[PDB]
Amino acid sequence: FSDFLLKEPTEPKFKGLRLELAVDKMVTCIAVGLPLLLISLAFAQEISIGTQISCFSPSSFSWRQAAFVDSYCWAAVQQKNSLQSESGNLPLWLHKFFPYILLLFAILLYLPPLFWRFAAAPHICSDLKFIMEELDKVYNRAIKAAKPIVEQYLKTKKNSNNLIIKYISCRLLTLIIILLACIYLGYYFSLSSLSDEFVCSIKSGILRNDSTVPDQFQCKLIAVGIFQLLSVINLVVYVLLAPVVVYTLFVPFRQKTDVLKVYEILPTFDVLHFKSEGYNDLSLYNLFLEENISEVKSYKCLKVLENI
Amino acid sequence: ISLAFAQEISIGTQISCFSPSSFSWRQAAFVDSYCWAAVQQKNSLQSE
Amino acid sequence: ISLAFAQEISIGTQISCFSPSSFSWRQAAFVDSYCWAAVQQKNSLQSESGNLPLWLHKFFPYILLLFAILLYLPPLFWRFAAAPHICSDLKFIMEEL
Amino acid sequence: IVEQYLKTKKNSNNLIIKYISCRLLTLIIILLACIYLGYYFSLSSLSDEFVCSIKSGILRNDSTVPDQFQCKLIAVGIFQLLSVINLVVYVLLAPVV
Repeated sequence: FSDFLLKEPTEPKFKGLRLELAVDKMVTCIAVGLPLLLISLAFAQEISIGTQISCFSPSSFSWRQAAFVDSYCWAAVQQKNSLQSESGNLPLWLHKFFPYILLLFAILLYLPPLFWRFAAAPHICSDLKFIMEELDKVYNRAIKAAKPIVEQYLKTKKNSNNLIIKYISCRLLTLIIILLACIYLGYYFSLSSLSDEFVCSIKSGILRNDSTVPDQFQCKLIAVGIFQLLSVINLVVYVLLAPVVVYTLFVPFRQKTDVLKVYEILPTFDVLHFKSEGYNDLSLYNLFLEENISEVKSYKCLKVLENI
Repeated sequence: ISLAFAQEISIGTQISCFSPSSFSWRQAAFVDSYCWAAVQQKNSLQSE
Repeated sequence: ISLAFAQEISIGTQISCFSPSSFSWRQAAFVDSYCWAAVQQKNSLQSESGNLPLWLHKFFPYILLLFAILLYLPPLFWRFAAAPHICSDLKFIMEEL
Repeated sequence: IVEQYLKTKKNSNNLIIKYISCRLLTLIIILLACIYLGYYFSLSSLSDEFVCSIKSGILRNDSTVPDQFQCKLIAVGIFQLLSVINLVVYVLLAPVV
């Protein structure tokens, strides 16, 4: 009990706070930023050196007939009419549309943070600002006496489940999308065959019953050997990222019930009630506050007291 | 639309016709341009 | 990497093979594309003692960019994990002095 | 009050281990990049030339394709120079770390 500095009231408070946790923004950062990076690198090298397909046409063909054979056999991996590799026809379908599927997973790994921004941002923002102003004002009356409203609010949030289920649902959606991307990339690398080569035929329309076109063409898909490398490194990153996402589901486990242990030195609080050990909104606030304690200077001023 | 335009301007044209080998390059380009511009009018397309 | 990509897209391709004179233009382009795409699989390359150098020569800029990315994550972790604590403690000790 | 705060920080280890772990991660990534670039320059052979073959699918049992092709990788001689200067810079940077 001595003299300590009082806190002036200021209106521009906290310069905007952390509406997301630390490791969750990092996880969505890496999990959306990796496949877009791989897609951009693949498109740069593909538009630099090479086409997507190349077929071996006879020497008596002109240039435009060889270009027709390339365009026809590129456009005819969809329909299963005559490709002579129907056991691996679905790999031939996947080899054309791999970057579209990778970009689709990159888009679907972005919607749960957008829903968290449009649905859970201003409620947690206003509640954090209110509890911070309440702590800042309840510290100022402590030194004037030396010259419980939060204890009921933390009971109010004890019996409510309206934000923790939203947080858990967003994390579970992110986890199952991660697992589906993992099994898809594992399958696409696990084909791994000589499935880039196939046999195409152009005798379909009035070119049937001809004697100039040679009835068989050997075609090869060029960009498969880069796609398999991209799938390997993306699979390795997502497998190393999955234990973090299963670790951030145990909300009452990775919390410490001493974020307001320092405030019982002030004789008015007697704040000891944090025996939650459960899945209430109090256990979510107990972790959303512990990262955000760097904007109450009363906490820093009280940190010097109990250790001497 | 942006993804389709990127892949279309990357790899491929819109149409390709199979002209005989005795044609030159510009005659094959004429056949491509003509049969691309003639899907509007229904004169002789055999798939009416 | 940027200088190498500028000079590579300026003057040259990545591979060039010597096809016979009776081939047309598109058959020579097929031979180039095929032998560029077939340095991965070890079927018939006749230099299997140095096959891993042939694999590395294609993917050198990817590996160099991967090391450039992995040399960036520890400052990002220091920014997301050790910045505001040291910031507030420095401001407090400065105001105290 | 500062004479007790500097005793408070005297018995805590929560930021120095984070700083040391970030520097050690940076050092081992630097050393792995150094040994990789050293190996890639140390191959240095005539490994840019190789012999390719296209007789794989229905082109097997043919009489027009000439069964052997001499191919050469073009951009190797620039990559070796880039690896040399990157290795020299990282070796001079390791004593600072």
